Amino acid sequence: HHWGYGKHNGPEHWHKDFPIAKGERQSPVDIDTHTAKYDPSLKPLSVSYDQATSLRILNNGHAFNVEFDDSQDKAVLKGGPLDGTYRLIQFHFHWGSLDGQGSEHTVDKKKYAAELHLVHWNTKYGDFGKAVQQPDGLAVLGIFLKVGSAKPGLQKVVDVLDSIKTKGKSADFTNFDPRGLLPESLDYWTYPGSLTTPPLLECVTWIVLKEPISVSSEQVLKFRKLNFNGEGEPEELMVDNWRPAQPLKNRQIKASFK
Ligand SMILES: [Zn+2]
Repeated sequence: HHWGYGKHNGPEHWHKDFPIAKGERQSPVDIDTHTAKYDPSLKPLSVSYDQATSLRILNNGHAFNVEFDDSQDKAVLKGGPLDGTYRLIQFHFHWGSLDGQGSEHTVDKKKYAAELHLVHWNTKYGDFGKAVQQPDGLAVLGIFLKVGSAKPGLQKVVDVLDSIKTKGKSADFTNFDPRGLLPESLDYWTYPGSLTTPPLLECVTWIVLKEPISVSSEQVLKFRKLNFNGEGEPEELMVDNWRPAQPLKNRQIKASFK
């Protein structure tokens, strides 16, 4: 049946429906900090999120997405390794059943409890659907979560999750400010990669921040109460919705910092 994260439809099966799964620039990857190359020509990231307009939160059956109005340049990413302007369309998380796993990227094989993806699309292609067909169509900002102190800016998200427990449920979610999810430093690693869920298209410039944010055990536990299934179907807890690291092959990871 349809792809997911279970024993019979999980990531090791995806290649049968999506051959790209075995492509040359698949994500995630392990970040080896000692062979990443410092690139002095990388510019600082420019995050302009002050005009962001969140609309809705949705359980799509494999994560929950917070969606933004992307019909104007209100929340944009630029700079770093990017050419041009990338509009924020949604963010989502990947997380584990235990605090020792959950991130998709790893750093010297270390796994984090969760990983936040802020997904942006290159405005020169007009809409998200065109952008995913281009090698420079998407920019995804990846932020690691470790378990520690609570993150106050995350609690608005945590409190609404009971309203979208099952697949297909959505809820109005206005006036959410993503600036509250960013770490203090914007130092990053970057490499060319793919979406980490089907259709696994190789259209992403990955920008992975060095500094994790901390969240409390109580906040991550509420992620684990969501459901893969629809209402009225047997209950399958939404945990371990992460793809394992893929071969780096002919790629260089660059770092903005030494
Ligand atoms: Zn993701």
